[PDB]
Amino acid sequence: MNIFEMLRIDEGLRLKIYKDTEGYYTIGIGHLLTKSPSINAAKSELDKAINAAGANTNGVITKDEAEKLFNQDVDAAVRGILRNAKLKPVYDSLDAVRRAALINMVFQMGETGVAGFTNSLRMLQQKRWDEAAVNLAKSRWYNQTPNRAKRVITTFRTGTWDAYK
Repeated sequence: MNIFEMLRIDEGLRLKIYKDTEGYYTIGIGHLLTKSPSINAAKSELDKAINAAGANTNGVITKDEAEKLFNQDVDAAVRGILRNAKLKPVYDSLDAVRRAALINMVFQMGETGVAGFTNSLRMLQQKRWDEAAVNLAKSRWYNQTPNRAKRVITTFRTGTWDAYK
């Protein structure tokens, strides 16, 4: 398995605009378009990214057009991670599988969002899986999206893809 499939599952692939876990106008594979409650707004940032990467876009989108955005979003993640000091070191000390569990997190709540987990990051640098996997268990992250949190924690705690079999 790999980070792309991991998120594909954890995000799903919807070609028409949908609402985030928080109800933000998102599309494709977890690609947020706008936090604004405006429907036309989404389609604006949408059409923006689509006929860019004389047609339009009314909620709908085409696969691989969604995978183009997904591919960047993910890279932009690894970029966010390396540009942040709290995250670059952790990310660098982790194995193939665990690097993906962090990429996932930054993907879901952004660079600085996953940079806030200061303690769980320490535990992770010291390769204290179980201890770090229990620490992450306490946070709005886990509280708000436990199913997602359970899979990523598991991945951190075991270093395997068991939660995604």
